[PDB]
Amino acid sequence: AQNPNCNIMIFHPTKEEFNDFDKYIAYMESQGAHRAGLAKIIPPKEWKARETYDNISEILIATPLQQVASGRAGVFTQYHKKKKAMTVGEYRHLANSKKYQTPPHQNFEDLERKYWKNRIYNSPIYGADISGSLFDENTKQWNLGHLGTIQDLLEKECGVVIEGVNTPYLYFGMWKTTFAWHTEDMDLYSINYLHLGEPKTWYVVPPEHGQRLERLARELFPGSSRGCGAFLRHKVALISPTVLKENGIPFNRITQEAGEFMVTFPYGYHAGFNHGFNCAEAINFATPRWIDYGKMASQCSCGEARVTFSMDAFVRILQPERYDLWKRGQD
Ligand SMILES: O=C(O)CNC(=O)C(=O)O
Ligand SMILES: [Mg+2]
Ligand code: NI
Ligand SMILES: [Zn+2]
Repeated sequence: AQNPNCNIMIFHPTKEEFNDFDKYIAYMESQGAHRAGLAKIIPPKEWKARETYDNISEILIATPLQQVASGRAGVFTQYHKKKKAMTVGEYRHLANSKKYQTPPHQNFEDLERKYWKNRIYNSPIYGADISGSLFDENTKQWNLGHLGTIQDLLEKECGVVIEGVNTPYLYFGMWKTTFAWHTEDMDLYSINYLHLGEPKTWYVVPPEHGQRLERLARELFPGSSRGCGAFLRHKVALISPTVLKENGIPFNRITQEAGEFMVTFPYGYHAGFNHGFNCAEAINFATPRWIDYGKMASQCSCGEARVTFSMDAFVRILQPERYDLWKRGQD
């Protein structure tokens, strides 16, 4: 069995290997990459996402989100308070202000220490979940707006044609902006490209051990667990590496820098934080290997998780017994 310790693997495809996206994912899996839940892909030196970022300041962040924490430093939830619209140029100036900027630090490890010590005492503002793309239309390789759709994959594998669309999302971050512990909708893959700015640190639990994280989360957030049988779908809970180690939960960590891709694999729980002002693009995708994970994915029916239009058909075809209850949650 390849990669039996479930380590995060890093890949350096050549420009020739960068042509065929599906083939390269399958290659990484042949080497055991999926066992970690997360892989890094460094693009060939010849490749670029677009010519420059000199012209992005006029993108609008219609609903910036202030991420307010509750709990203790290593075990907390966050809620999102909506703020007034601002441009990316306005948000970048805010990120660089004395109130929000990255503190002085020695290296990524010192910064990670400071994040876990101090995160709860601040409320950073995240420009998350903005429909759109920064890839040039002429970029032919690993262009996240030109990928094969999940609807087309389901049709190819299973024969059934369904409604729905699959488009990318932009994320503008600042110091301490946080993504809570989660898997993707319907336990899909994700791919994330860091277009510019400061790094993003990731934590990940191997898919074979995801239920150990779920059992810990039920213990640590006991009210939330009584409220919903899949409350990590709410994407509000944080647990630090120190607390995971104290509880014996297998995990790994890695830092993504500008110009690098990360892929998350079906049922790979992940969480993390941004080091300073940055911009990332991400989208969900599927392969043949996903279908069995989609059939078994948990679902929130309490009403909190509220998701996209396109998830209806996935539930309806892959999970017909759950469909009725899940849709009551959505309405
Ligand atoms: O970058 C973020 O805030 C969160 N990203 C992801 O969870 C992802 O790409 O799957
Ligand atoms: Mg602009
Ligand atoms: Ni994710
Ligand atoms: Zn729920």
